[PDB]
Amino acid sequence: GEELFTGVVPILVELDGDVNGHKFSVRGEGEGDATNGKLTLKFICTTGKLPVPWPTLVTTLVQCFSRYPDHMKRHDFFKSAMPEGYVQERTISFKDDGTYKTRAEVKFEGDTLVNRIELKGIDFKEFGNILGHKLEYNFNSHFVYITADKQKNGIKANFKIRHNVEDGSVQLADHYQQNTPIGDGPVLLPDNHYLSTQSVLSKDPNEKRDHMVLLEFVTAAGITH
Repeated sequence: GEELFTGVVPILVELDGDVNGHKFSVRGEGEGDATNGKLTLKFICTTGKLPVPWPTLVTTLVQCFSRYPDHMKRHDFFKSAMPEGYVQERTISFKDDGTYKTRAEVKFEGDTLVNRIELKGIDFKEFGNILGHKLEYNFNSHFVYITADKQKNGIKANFKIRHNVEDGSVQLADHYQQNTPIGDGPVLLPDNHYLSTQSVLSKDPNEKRDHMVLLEFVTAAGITH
């Protein structure tokens, strides 16, 4: 299960979204390096301009690439559900604004880890921070708290994402998350821990499509050796 992740692994991310009727698609490729907890990905909006700001899609656009330290390896649900993978479901509530609901299947197809997502955003204020494009092009650092969901043979997670707003203020996105194994084989259910996540966003200066270049670093912690 973890063996699938010892080297560099090609990644494919595919998102279809509908926000307040804006229909759009994102495709991203790149590679993950679970050993160092590192992703590098380029994302393209294939339907034209992205109708929401890129930072809001970041948590939706593969936590199996988290680097778990040796002494925590028994708490890695993500890798253990591999290669048949897992389903990852989120409700994301933007403070004083709309909601994303997301459903993704994360699994291997051949040598490639694939994150396939449908996204539905409703109730967004036009001229709010999201449909208004008022979020800075960057991303902050967070703790993702994970807990075992024994009855669904999976895990749950809560966290608040803080999005920098161009006027200096911060927009909250309350994330609720459930992951559930695809396939009836055995998986690892973790003691309570967290993932520490850090992300850098940039642009390709030769890319003319609307896009995001993403670097991510994640390590699991919160369980004392």
